[PDB]
Amino acid sequence: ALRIDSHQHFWRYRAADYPWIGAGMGVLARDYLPDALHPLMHAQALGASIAVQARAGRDETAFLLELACDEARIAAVVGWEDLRAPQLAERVAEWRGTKLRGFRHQLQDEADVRAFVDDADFARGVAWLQANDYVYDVLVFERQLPDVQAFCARHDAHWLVLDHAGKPALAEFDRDDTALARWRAALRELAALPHVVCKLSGLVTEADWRRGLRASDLRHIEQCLDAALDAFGPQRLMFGSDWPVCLLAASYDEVASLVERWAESRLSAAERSALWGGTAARCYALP
Ligand SMILES: [Zn+2]
Ligand SMILES: [Zn+2]
Ligand SMILES: [Zn+2]
Ligand SMILES: [Zn+2]
Ligand SMILES: [Zn+2]
Ligand SMILES: [Zn+2]
Ligand SMILES: [Zn+2]
Repeated sequence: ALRIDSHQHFWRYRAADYPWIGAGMGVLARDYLPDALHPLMHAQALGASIAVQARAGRDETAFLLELACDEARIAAVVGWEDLRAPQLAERVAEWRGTKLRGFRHQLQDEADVRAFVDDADFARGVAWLQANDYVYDVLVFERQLPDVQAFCARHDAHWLVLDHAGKPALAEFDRDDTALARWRAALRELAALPHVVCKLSGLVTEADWRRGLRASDLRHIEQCLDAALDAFGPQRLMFGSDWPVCLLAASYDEVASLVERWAESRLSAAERSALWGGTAARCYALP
């Protein structure tokens, strides 16, 4: 019954080091450390979380590992390294045995994602990660999903986790169903690969949070949850809060509640257990 928040961040805030924290995101412009996450998780009966890199650099990985060293309720860390470096194996050696369970690059920020993932040096590193049972978290915008389809097919030796369900363009759902249909087609192409699993996190901030979440936004999010459910199946879905980023749109309790309401209506008891931590535990190999 292990319950896990599979996607959250920590930071000591410095503006220049967090360029993605921009205008209208003032709520994020402060420190978010384990002490602040504690009571949020207790309130939702989540026993542990997985801390994920919030900026590029070895020092982010070192930072998260130090936090994880001292807090039992951080079960794992998804870090950052230069996966193209031939010295990757030797740079990672000091982390073997620790809570480090995977890596993520911010692929969404690359100008040509297809070219990036096909780089020989990059492919070598990802190959090395998989041979050593490291997970890789895939982070892209929905339109970039075709750009990584073949990358995912090739690297089928260990688990790949799709962050935020592929970031459906929820702010565009209002016009018509084109955005849902486009994203859903690409999602299904990735979901057909059995080594790919899906994080149900980060949806409230893909909606137009600036104007404030609306009833329609909740309905649209439910369309995406259903779609992810249909494509991946209940055993490849994991809850994640995306705290503190989620706070742009909703409180930690509202994020959890939204998922729990959907889950209780769609899923069996056993399937809920997988969503709420069983899937995270097995993909990230959590004790
Ligand atoms: Zn506590
Ligand atoms: Zn293996
Ligand atoms: Zn193969
Ligand atoms: Zn609508
Ligand atoms: Zn196909
Ligand atoms: Zn529905
Ligand atoms: Zn995030």
